[PDB]
Amino acid sequence: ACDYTCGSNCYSSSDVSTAQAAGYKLHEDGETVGSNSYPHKYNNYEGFDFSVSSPYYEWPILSSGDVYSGGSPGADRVVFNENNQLAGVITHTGASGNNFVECT
Ligand SMILES: Nc1nc2c(ncn2[C@@H]2O[C@H](CO)[C@@H](O)[C@H]2OP(=O)(O)O)c(=O)[nH]1
Ligand SMILES: [Ca+2]
Repeated sequence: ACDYTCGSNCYSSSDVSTAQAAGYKLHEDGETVGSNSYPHKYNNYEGFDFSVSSPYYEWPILSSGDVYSGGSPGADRVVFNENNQLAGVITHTGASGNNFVECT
């Protein structure tokens, strides 16, 4: 079973932890990857009720199991905060335009 289901993509907690670790490291070093410059601030326009405090940052999580290194980020993202706490896993899949919905 999936710990997180983003549309058709299935993620385990280990997938999320691995992605989050990579994104947080880049954040701490002040570096980015990809044309969209990940990780970058997640403004939470959607208004999700995260259990952890902001600021929030988003980083792609890939269905391939590999850590994002550039190129197309796909539709899924892990959101973490300044303390490297997981806020949630969200996706553009099933959402209009560039909006996000939470993975289940
Ligand atoms: N929907 C949404 N997009 C955000 C938010 N913060 C940053 N963005 C980024 O701004 C772009 C245009 O709104 C979105 O595609 C998204 O980039 P990502 O695709 O990199 O997540 C947010 O809180 N909500
Ligand atoms: Ca996996």
